[PDB]
Amino acid sequence: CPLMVKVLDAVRGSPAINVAVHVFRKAADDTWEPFASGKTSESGGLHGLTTEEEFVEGIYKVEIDTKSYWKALGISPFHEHAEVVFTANDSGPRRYTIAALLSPYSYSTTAVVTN
Amino acid sequence: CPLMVKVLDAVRGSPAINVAVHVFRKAADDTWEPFASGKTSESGGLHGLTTEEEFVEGIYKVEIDTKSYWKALGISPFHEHAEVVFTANDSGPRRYTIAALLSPYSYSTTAVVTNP
Amino acid sequence: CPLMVKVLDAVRGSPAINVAVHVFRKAADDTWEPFASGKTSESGGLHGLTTEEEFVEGIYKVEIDTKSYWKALGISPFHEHAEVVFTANDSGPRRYTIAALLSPYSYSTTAVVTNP
Amino acid sequence: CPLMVKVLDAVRGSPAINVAVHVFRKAADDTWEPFASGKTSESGGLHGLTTEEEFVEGIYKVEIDTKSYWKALGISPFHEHAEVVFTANDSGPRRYTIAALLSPYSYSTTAVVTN
Repeated sequence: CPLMVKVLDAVRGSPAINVAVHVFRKAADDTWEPFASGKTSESGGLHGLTTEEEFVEGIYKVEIDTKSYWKALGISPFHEHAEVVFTANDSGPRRYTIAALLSPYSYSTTAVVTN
Repeated sequence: CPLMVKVLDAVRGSPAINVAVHVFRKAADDTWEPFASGKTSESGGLHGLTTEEEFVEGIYKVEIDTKSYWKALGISPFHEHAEVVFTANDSGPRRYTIAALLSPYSYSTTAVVTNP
Repeated sequence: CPLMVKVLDAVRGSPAINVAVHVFRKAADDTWEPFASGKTSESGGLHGLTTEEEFVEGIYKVEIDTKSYWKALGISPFHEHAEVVFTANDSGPRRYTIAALLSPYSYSTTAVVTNP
Repeated sequence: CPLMVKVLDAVRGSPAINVAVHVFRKAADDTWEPFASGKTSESGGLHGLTTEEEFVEGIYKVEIDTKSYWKALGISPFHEHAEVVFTANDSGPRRYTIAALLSPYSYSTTAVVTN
């Protein structure tokens, strides 16, 4: 698992469950091509997005559909989605976790890149 | 001043100065049209992006050039940029401040929205 | 103004108004002596805590009353308060702004430090 | 494991390893009594702090010794330590994770409370 995503809810202090996540890779013409997607699990995680084979160096965008998450809970959100855009570089450690902490009018995101 | 951006640096404990910021508005054809841009001042603030007249209803993307910022300071960053995407003004004009706190492998952003 | 505090609310997208803040200074006997306190204004800011004269070298604890804030707004919070502990002025006077962003089960804080 | 602590480094995008963590419980006289402590592991985690038996309702303070962490890495920090102070309440879910994300002049902390 070269790429994993973890999403938490700062209002309830819980995983953010069943949140849609779409990953895209930047194509030669600068457009964003779909690459992987899924919904977070009961633990706020999303595994099995890719394989080492498909996960080549490039620029990637992770879009987390936070607006749908909050609206379904009856809480008015500010963002359309949260976005994380980064270059994957084979020079550093192998595994990337993209963690996001959601509030209705804020979010934070960190990357943990380990071997 | 209906859209402002404030950017802080969590490594140095300072405003993030001379950070490029681009704002785009989603067009009828789902492409991202340029809308406004500028650079943060010595206080980490960016005013003057737009006017109540120009800042119509719409989906806007504020993209903060975090990677150039960290590279200028000599520090290896993870993200290409930090993006904040939101629907604006759909119940009338509001004033938006978008604040972001930057670290090399993390950032946060928040919005403060007031009704004029 | 050598110590200021700014507090934002990440649920409402607004400044956090009327938030109580207490500052303590560590005493020679390792107890926390009261130093200054006040409440955030309509802009989420708190000025006037102290003066360059009174703000001597020392270890300070800034405690922001997040629990009362969330309880007033009708929202169940996790923390008792948010605490920021730091050595101040040990190479001469500096100006400190302590910014905090509040959610019911999370908060962040950052310092901006400038040399006068 | 009723209480776990997870610490990440926002400068390197990695777990914050070998960081000292001390937990205290507020005593009847308002003083802080030691309760548990340890150092984070290679994964930035710290398990086995307490048992359900000792972890009763009360007010707890988690102090994470961030100044020692940064100074050893040659990076000048602002805080003495990061502190998380909260009441444990048996009314909600059982397990508490206290997560902290460290930068030299900032930190964020969240709690994930699950069953």
